[PDB]
Amino acid sequence: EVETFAFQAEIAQLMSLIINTFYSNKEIFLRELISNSSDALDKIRYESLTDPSKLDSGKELHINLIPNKQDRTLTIVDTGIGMTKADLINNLGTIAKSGTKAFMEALQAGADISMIGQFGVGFYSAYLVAEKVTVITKHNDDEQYAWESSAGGSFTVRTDTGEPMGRGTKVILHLKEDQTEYLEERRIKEIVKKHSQFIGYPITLFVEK
Ligand SMILES: CC1(C)C(=O)Nc2ccc(Br)cc21
Repeated sequence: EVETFAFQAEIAQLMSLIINTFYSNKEIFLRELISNSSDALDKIRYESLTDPSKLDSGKELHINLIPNKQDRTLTIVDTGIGMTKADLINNLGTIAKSGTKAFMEALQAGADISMIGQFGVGFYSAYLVAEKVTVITKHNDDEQYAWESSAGGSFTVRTDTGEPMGRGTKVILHLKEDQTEYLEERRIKEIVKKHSQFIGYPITLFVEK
């Protein structure tokens, strides 16, 4: 059972700008997704300070980066607070309508795409490098769901029958053919060191056979 939704017009416009604008500094997508994971880990940590049972779904707070050259995917896994189905539908827990408005005003006022995270819509920078994005998520108060979009104005949501997650979010980037450098270990390491050196959770870069 798969539900198909239209993006709000402003979000579809944001996605088309990210996909169509000539902009060489694509590597910032990874900083933005790691920052989002850190924010989600902060949220479950704060909740756990007054209710330790919030971590019954997993005590470890971490970020894993998993490249797969055979599938041409880069997956960012975190054990943060996760998202409910309602969160997924509501622009993956963001205030994307107002954030997009502020971002596009900044772009015509000097700013560049790399500042996207300052407007709360950094997730969508995934489309700098991915032709399709799948988001698997599990929040303590809901079931496990899969969100997916190849842009083009729509996204899908379905209950996820895949591997149970416990709690958190997996962002699966199905990379564009010409963006496979982001599967190479030395390139990922360079980006993490350059942009994510102060993230307060362990970031483990998995290696491949
Ligand atoms: C914003 C979004 C979708 C992301 O890009 N990464 C991540 C991690 C945890 C949660 Br909850 C939500 C997210």
